[PDB]
Amino acid sequence: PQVISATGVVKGIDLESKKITIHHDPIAAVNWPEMTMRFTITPQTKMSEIKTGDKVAFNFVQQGNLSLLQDIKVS
Ligand SMILES: [Ag+]
Repeated sequence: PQVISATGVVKGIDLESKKITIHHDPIAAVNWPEMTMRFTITPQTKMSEIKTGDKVAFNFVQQGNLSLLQDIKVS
């Protein structure tokens, strides 16, 4: 779209199911308060090495009921 930047903390990562759970700060761009959400990852998501408990900066777009990561790095 409509790429949306957020920050948060990694709560869980699963490269098998292709999900990363992030506790993120509010996102006024889409009227989300503080929440823990599953973000979808693809072979195309630009990744740095991130671990559970890491503080992260990330970009994502929305399409379907999926929130799809375009990249993610450690903050
Ligand atoms: Ag959310």
